[PDB]
Amino acid sequence: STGSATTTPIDSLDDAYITPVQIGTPAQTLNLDFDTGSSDLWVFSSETTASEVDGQTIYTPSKSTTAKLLSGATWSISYGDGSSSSGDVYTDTVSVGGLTVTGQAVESAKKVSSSFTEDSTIDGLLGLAFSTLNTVSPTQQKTFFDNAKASLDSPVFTADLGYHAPGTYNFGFIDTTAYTGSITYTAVSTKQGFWEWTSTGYAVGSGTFKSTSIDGIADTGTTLLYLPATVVSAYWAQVSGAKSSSSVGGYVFPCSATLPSFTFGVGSARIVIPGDYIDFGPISTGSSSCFGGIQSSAGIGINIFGDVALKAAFVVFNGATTPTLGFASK
Repeated sequence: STGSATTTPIDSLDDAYITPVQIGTPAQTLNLDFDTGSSDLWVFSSETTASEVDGQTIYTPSKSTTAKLLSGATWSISYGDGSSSSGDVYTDTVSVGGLTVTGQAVESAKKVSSSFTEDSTIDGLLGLAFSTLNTVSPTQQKTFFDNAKASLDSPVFTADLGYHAPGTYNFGFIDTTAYTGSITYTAVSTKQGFWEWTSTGYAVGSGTFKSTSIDGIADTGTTLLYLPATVVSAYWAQVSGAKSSSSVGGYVFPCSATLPSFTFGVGSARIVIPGDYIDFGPISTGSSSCFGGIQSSAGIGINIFGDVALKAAFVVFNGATTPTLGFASK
């Protein structure tokens, strides 16, 4: 089997991407944030504290003839951005772009943090990291991809995120028309539960490539590119007037600037992030100070190849017995 679904930016800055997901019978379609940095499929629901729902579409398991309470199971998650959610668990039928999993754990939110409530466009998350990170207790549950894998034509999914435009998540096949050149594959460590890999270096604009190992995670659920302070300083030094602002919480730059590209290495291959991908707009409405899309990972504890990086590539998440990651230009 295969699946193919369009993923759409939630706003003009590509702060996140939403993908429609069918849950239950009859189908209830929710727009979920596909997150290769976590492993829970959780949704706003009829059980979510009413004051914490503001415009989201909810899953109502009592209206689904295939929903079954997973007795005794609870979940609770906290994300790197400080947001969180928790609740109980149903199993139900879940379909993404024509690919159907029966008995998928659908984690129903009883509580969500303010960041989730305030974002009307995201109805929940669909985790695509390794199932070892799944938070369901006392019986850990499998991700949608893990459940689908054996049925897929090939045990892979691909992320093709757009810049200020829709893109695609495919399951079970590689669309050879979706990228240019070749796909370069690179080793993955699953020891922390993430799609963790090592970039071979970077360049700033038309500058020379610096060969250096950068361990990080491929994370579709993180907006920005978070890299070591040395790398980030070298990038922003090429933008007149750019500075790190402790008050704002990162590097800012004059909105009048033209940003240089940023290249990262994948083995001997190179992925170029155009300068415009690194512009996240005014820090506040009407400001001439703009927020940078490349930020320091210092104090995150890990480097994160988030959407800023991934959207410059066609990315293969290869879930074979020994997982790997593939990157192509597009």
